[PDB]
Amino acid sequence: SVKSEYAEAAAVGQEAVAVFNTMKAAFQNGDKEAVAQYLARLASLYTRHEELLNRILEKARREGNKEAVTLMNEFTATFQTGKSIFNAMVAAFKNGDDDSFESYLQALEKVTAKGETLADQIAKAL
Ligand SMILES: O=C1CNc2ccc(C(F)(F)F)cc2N1
Repeated sequence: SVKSEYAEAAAVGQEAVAVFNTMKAAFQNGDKEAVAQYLARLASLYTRHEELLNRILEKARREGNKEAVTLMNEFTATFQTGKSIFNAMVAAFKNGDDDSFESYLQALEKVTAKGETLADQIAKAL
């Protein structure tokens, strides 16, 4: 069902949170080779999460679940803010700019926190 598809999507989201927290630790420690691999893994996970969220949104639209669609539209908007900040972070890493990186890392933590509140509401709406 769409609800089981959302539980899959949530798990992928949690995998990215885990990898993000490991990547932060490696950045603080100065292990740039590790950070590079974690960023590549995060890009894959976020791509996968987005593909699942889009399928869920489209299914809720086809099902006429207006409340779920409202909440999912808000969430995919928040997701795009994440994506933009993540790209900026990846660029800052490529450029060697640790100041921007640290900033963007903090910014992504805020996006994720707000996203999870919406994420919790979507679960109850589907
Ligand atoms: O592509 C990305 C990159 N990072 C990210 C962090 C938080 C969120 C979230 F807040 F959960 F919506 C989404 C993303 N998507």
